[PDB]
Amino acid sequence: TIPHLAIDPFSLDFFDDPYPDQQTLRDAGPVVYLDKWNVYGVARYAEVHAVLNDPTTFCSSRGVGLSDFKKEKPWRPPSLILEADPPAHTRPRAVLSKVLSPATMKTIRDGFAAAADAKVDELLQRGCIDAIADLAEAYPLSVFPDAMGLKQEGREHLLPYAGLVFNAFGPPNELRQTAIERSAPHQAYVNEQCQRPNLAPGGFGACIHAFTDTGEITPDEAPLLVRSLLSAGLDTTVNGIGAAVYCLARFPGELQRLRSDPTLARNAFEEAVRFESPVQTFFRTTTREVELGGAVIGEGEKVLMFLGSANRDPRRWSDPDLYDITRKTSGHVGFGSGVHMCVGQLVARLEGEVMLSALARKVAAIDIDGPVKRRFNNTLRGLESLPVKLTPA
Ligand code: HEM
Ligand SMILES: O=C(O)c1ccc(C(=O)c2ccccc2)cc1
Ligand SMILES: [Cl-]
Ligand SMILES: [Mg+2]
Ligand SMILES: [Mg+2]
Repeated sequence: TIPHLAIDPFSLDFFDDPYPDQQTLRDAGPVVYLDKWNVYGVARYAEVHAVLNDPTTFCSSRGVGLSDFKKEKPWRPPSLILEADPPAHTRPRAVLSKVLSPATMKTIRDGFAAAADAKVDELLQRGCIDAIADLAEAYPLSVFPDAMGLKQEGREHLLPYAGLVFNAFGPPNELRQTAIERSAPHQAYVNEQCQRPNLAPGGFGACIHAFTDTGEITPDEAPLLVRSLLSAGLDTTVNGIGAAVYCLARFPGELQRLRSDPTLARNAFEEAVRFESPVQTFFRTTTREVELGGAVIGEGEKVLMFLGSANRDPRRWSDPDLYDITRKTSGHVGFGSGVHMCVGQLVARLEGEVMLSALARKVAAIDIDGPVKRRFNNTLRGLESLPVKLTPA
């Protein structure tokens, strides 16, 4: 009843151009079986959304990578938020919600916006730049480590650590094995910075530790919650901002609409998250036998959710393969959905909005003018290099 497919959604050929295979995954049925990895796959919008909103059956506490924590040892201690189900999830989630709250955004917005404006002006003085190294990476590196309260020493480990984290949710392919092997120096740096003495008062990390006084988290939970922000809060934004710039470079008509109304910046960023889906996939594990789209899945099975596919499903989206900065984006699953929906979404949107606002006000054209290179990761979609010429407004 369930179709069996040989598509490897973690192969380099798939990463290089996933769209035909994602349509094959959607059109084969609401649920497929991926023989390459012995997992179920769910690629249409409706079923992806339903699974994400059914946490008592499609759980996170057995891991959201391929590995099942009831069968294998996790490569690092489990995340107290990502890899937990309610009720254990709830209080750690509340702490990160408050640390990354609407009220907190007020305290960082001026500096985040000023840094974005300055970066765009700096890049305009160069003209021809690499929108990854010089923009998508440089901007978050200039604001997020400081907002976390990290010391200066060791920050070179942050992007390597995040790449490792995101590769490690994948299957045990070469990308994963290479990432985990000799990763101890990156782990040691991150784990050290999670300790309270290393985090500047007033930053996100110190604020997490301050919540240990309230009874929401114990002192020994705080370092792992700092670890969550250092795992999930940098490389995601690099790929989100890179996605938005790549969209504006390829759709000049949409750049022109953004220039004419810079208040579209926030939705232009949200649409880039839908369109590229910088976080492509994650897993759940069934806690019981369950029917999904007519297919019966046994207990203890891994289920792979294709967020990028759901975000392009023609059953749900008109003109899904068009980047449209005025699209009604609500309901896209690029930040997930339900109880685990990205707790950092306000930080992500703040960074994306202020960068696109700076581009909207300062740049007249974005032209690809060198070889584009894709970056491969088991979970993240994005570019390694994006040479562009920026023309000033
Ligand atoms: C464009 C940028 C981002 C994207 C696309 C993104 C995507 C996601 C997705 C899809 C999830 C859900 C995972 C699941 O359901 O298993 C998630 C969760 C999470 N994200 Fe983000 N994220 C982004 C930025 C950030 C930032 C900036 C932070 C922190 C500063 C952050 C921290 C987290 C955390 C801690 C979780 C776990 C939440 C929970 O399990 O309750 N993310 N993110
Ligand atoms: O708590 C953490 O360490 C953590 C939290 C969230 C993420 C994340 O966005 C993500 C994880 C797995 C798959 C797709 C996205 C990764 C790590
Ligand atoms: Cl670690
Ligand atoms: Mg260890
Ligand atoms: Mg010291």
